[PDB]
Amino acid sequence: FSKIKVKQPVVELDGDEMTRIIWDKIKKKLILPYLDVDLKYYDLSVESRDATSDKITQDAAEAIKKYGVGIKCATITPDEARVKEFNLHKMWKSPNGTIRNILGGTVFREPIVIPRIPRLVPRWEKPIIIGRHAHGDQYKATDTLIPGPGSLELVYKPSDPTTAQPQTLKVYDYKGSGVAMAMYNTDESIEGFAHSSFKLAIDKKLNLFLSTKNTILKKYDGRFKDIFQEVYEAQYKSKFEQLGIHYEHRLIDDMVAQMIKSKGGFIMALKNYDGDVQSDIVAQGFGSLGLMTSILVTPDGKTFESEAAHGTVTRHYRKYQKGEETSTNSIASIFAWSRGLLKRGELDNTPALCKFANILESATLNTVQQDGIMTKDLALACGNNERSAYVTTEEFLDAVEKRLQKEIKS
Amino acid sequence: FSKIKVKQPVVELDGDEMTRIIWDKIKKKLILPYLDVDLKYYDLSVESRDATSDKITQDAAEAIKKYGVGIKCATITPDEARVKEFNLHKMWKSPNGTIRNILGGTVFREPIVIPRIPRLVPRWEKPIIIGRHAHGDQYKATDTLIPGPGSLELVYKPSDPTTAQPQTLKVYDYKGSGVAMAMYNTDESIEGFAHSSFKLAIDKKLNLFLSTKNTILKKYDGRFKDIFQEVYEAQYKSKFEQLGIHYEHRLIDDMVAQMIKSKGGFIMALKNYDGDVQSDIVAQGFGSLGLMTSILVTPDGKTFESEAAHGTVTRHYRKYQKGEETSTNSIASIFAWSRGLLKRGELDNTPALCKFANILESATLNTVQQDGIMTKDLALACGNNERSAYVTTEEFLDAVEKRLQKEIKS
Ligand SMILES: NC(=O)C1=CN([C@@H]2O[C@H](COP(=O)(O)OP(=O)(O)OC[C@H]3O[C@@H](n4cnc5c(N)ncnc54)[C@H](OP(=O)(O)O)[C@@H]3O)[C@@H](O)[C@H]2O)C=CC1
Ligand SMILES: NC(=O)C1=CN([C@@H]2O[C@H](COP(=O)(O)OP(=O)(O)OC[C@H]3O[C@@H](n4cnc5c(N)ncnc54)[C@H](OP(=O)(O)O)[C@@H]3O)[C@@H](O)[C@H]2O)C=CC1
Ligand SMILES: O=C(O)CCC(=O)C(=O)O
Ligand SMILES: O=C(O)CCC(=O)C(=O)O
Ligand SMILES: [Ca+2]
Ligand SMILES: [Ca+2]
Repeated sequence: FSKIKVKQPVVELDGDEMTRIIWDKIKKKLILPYLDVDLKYYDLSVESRDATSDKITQDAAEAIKKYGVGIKCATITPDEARVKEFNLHKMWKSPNGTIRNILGGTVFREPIVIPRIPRLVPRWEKPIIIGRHAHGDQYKATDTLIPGPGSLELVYKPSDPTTAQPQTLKVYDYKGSGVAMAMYNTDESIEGFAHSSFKLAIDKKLNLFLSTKNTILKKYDGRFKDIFQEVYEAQYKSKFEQLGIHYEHRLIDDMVAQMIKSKGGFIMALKNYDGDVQSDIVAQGFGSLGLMTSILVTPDGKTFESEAAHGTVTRHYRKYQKGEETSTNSIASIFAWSRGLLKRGELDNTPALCKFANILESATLNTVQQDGIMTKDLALACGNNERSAYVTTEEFLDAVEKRLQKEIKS
Repeated sequence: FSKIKVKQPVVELDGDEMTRIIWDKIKKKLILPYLDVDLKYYDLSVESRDATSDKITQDAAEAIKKYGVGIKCATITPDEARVKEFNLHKMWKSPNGTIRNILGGTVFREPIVIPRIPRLVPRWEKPIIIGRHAHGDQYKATDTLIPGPGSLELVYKPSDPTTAQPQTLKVYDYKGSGVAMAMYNTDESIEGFAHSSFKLAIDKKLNLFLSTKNTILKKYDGRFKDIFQEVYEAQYKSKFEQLGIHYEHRLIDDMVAQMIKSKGGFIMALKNYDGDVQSDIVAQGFGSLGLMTSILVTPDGKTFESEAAHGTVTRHYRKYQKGEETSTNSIASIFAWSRGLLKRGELDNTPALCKFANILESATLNTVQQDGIMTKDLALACGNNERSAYVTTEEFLDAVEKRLQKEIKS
């Protein structure tokens, strides 16, 4: 009978397939009925991006930068096949790469633990956080094929040939056809990455591990290991020793293994690509991709981009296309909204907003924890192949709706 | 009371730290006593590589190329810390990066399965086989630091400006200091990697998944996806449909997640860097890094390099250095030997050797399976912290020696 007035505007980026269905239903029954928010809509569906020539993604990202908070829905990243499917103009770049490259920062990811649910990696009991660097490397590289024999070279030409000097490093000499590419990153980005990773370790009282491959990419990865170590000793080694938490660099090999056999409970900082890949493993490993939150934070600490860790769940969308029933977990999507709404509230000092968010969350999880109403993904975790063990994609969302309404009378 | 003559010679590459110590005992107590082998030795310790200016590495690589079979102990790949520890000249490149780059091929790694021993990803019940592309990408890249503002271009100059034309892509425009890198790979190499993969899928009658990140590196990762598919239909899809196995390319993100929640029982052809990182996850997932074999197979199928998949085990070596007890798993190391002897045998039609290999493996595994003698990692796998559950590095090794004697009388 009353609505919470949200101060500043929230930027919303709509997506594709299964996740677009879930999204809408979420803001219809779970968000709009309770909030007086000014949503600045941006449709990032393939058809929208195509028609707009990906320009909209530029606009969306710059909207987020402006207003501070963004809630993004899963989106189809066009690969040859996709182009055929939607008869696209170009084979557009992942909008996630464009946004992330525009905003910068780290993408913090961690599973949503529902006690009632088992775990694929049983020994894991305490949440594992992934601090994926969002800025460069291969999500902003320059790949290209190489026709026939010739020389490959990476060339650098300074602006002021007085403080530095040119470089022409011979990369290879093809004797046949193949591929090549080059990527990059900056000291500025890595430093923010480090600052954001040390802060979260301190804020959550968890040990921090930076994983790299510095024994191979001696200079490249070495810059990561070194800046981290520099910043640490510079202004965290104090609060860390005082908190009982340690920072340590390890080789990615050792770390992913150390993790697979641990009880979870620590922060893993990784380069973009590793943050990307491993986050999925952690996700799937704690239960299902349906139970992992994701949020990009800028070094500022005043800009956010909330999203689910998974994709558009195409495989499930395909079933939905042919009148077949679906059991897609919407929990990450709900949290994508709640966590977005949370940062919105802290930024504007609107505790009414933050409270609602925790209620949204508390009700979403309890519908599983308490009432035992879960989708197929979580059902297979408990060990029940039986169809009568789970509910549909819409049935679940309705149960969350119902329990939310109850938990709002208190 | 008799020795097995080994027709052709075996190239042996000694290495560092705890693995060097294990290595020695293996050959003194398990290989030399039963074989008449012309072992073409090559000490690849850090010191032996430093004084030799890493040339020995080159020599060893080329020796394996010549005599067909090489067996390697784990080596230290120097980084800044190492240069200061052993007071080295240069920060030498990984001798594994150097060997693989010279032999080419695919590195097939899978877990060594010990029934009594549990698994960290219980749902896994059938061996997962990694097919790591051994040739290029970041394991033969070129990186450097960017001092200050300037351009960064990927310059390509073909030899015959008729069949192909130069390229000069603009990678980035630094507005500050950062890092830059560039890597490559050849279509020829990829064809080999693809062929090898498939053949293995058939021989072992298992599904073949190729993972990639083409949505991001459309040209680079795309090539892998394409050449793979081209080869499939070009000469395998026949035998596949016939056997009931299905090849298939998926996004890395997906494959790692599928894998984690699967029951296992498939082959994951991965790109070099991925093959590296995933194989550790997989090995640790099945029990411990110590229970996993790794062997390089050149495109020919007539050149091999057996090795353990793990490193030199510094943390343990450190304990040893100060007169403390050790519990390092030697199974990987021993199989590096056996798998190499076996490979030598299938090439010199020496069924006598192939018999020793299998009995060696047999006894190595039954020491754990039957007699219940194992190292601390396998004890904890079983869930027993109690000191009395495992035995020292040397202790375990002696047990394999003793049981080896027995099982040989038959
Ligand atoms: N950040 C973003 O916007 C991203 C977008 N994408 C895009 O999404 C599309 C599909 O990508 P894909 O490789 O399938 O990755 P997905 O995240 O869509 O993975 C789907 C697979 O994992 C399972 N899964 C994933 N999410 C859920 C969920 N919420 N509930 C239940 N199960 C789930 C599905 O279940 P099951 O095993 O039963 O089939 C299926 O196997 C592509 O266009 C891709 O580019 C991909 C990644 C990130
Ligand atoms: N192919 C090669 O020659 C390789 C060489 N290296 C080199 O090895 C050195 C050490 O690298 P590092 O990061 O420690 O990687 P390691 O392979 O040495 O990993 C050691 C870690 O994993 C565990 N572990 C690994 N192997 C075993 C084993 N056989 N038995 C029991 N436990 C094991 C150890 O257990 P615990 O948790 O108790 O410490 C330790 O945590 C470095 O110089 C690295 O460059 C690295 C990779 C490959
Ligand atoms: O941009 C994309 O295609 C999705 C990348 C991805 O897997 C993720 O952000 O989780
Ligand atoms: O070369 C190195 O440092 C080790 C690389 C590695 O992890 C492997 O060969 O499995
Ligand atoms: Ca991902
Ligand atoms: Ca490895």
